[PDB]
Amino acid sequence: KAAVERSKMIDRNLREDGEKAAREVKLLLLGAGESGKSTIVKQMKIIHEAGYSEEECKQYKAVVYSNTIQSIIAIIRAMGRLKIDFGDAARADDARQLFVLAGAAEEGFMTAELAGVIKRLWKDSGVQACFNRSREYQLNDSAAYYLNDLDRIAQPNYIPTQQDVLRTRVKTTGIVETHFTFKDLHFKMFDVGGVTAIIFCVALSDYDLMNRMHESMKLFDSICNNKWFTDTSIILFLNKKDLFEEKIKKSPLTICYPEYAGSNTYEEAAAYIQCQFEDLNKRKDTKEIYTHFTCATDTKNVQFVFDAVTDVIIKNNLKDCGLF
Ligand SMILES: Nc1nc2c(ncn2[C@@H]2O[C@H](COP(=O)(O)OP(=O)(O)O)[C@@H](O)[C@H]2O)c(=O)[nH]1
Ligand SMILES: [Mg+2]
Repeated sequence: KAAVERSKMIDRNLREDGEKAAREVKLLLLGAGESGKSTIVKQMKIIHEAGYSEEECKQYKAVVYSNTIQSIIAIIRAMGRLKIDFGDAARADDARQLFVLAGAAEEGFMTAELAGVIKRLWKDSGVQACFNRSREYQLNDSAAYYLNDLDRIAQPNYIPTQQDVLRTRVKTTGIVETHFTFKDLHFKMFDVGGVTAIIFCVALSDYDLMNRMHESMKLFDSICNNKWFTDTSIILFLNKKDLFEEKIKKSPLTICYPEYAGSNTYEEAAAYIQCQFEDLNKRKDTKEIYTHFTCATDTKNVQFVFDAVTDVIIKNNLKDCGLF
């Protein structure tokens, strides 16, 4: 039906070489910090261009190291604040050596010695107990990913994989613009860090950490209901569904929504959140919100969701997309 929709247009006929003209789509990426905006951008390069070559991935190695060192130090420092002891008291020396090694370098690095110290600390029961209470302090979301894969990351000849790259946390400053072609549509994607359609990202896992989820709702409320976006397709990405899935097992939605009375399961809890956001639409009869549960780090899921998102654009906004 999208193909049929496109086929009705007659504007290329008005241009001398219309069949060679580029139909443009301006896409804005919005959402609170750390909600996954920049990961969506990487997935576009991976899916619609080449993405990350081994040479490109090599440039992210010290970032992978930096992220790994920050995660462990965060957990170790939290133990102090939360009064949690080491499972085996021999680790207290490793905790100190962690600070000695990190305190003597300027940027991320990895040595056999450092790798040894981190692996022993990570495997400790008191450290694991502190990890399981991460909702109480600031800890990188990719902490377990890198930490559990230390052995591979620690090898002298390590070359970061695409997943290693997608998992990195690199704060964005300034507005970042990316161009890619999908289904013959020329997308100009803006990651407003620091309009045909808008993709609003939400970190579902921020619910049990004003409350973060509520601040995200506040931002979506204003964005979604803004007059400038009256003719823009509003897409909602309820992201980090993989992390939310593991969290909802032991953490209750009531921490975020006290009035929530449904069962504390993935199905009911996720459904509740979607309804909370879509209900902010003050024009439920004139505007439709397009919601997708995503895992921005999963290339396959993002390719699927973006395919669906593109069909909505073709069916809803093609007439407002110019030829260049
Ligand atoms: N597990 C998991 N991590 C994610 C997901 N989306 C993003 N991340 C990670 O969360 C962090 C922040 O994402 P990022 O794209 O930097 O957020 P931004 O601040 O919105 O640009 C990065 O370490 C990502 O790798 C997701 O769906 N699942
Ligand atoms: Mg970013």
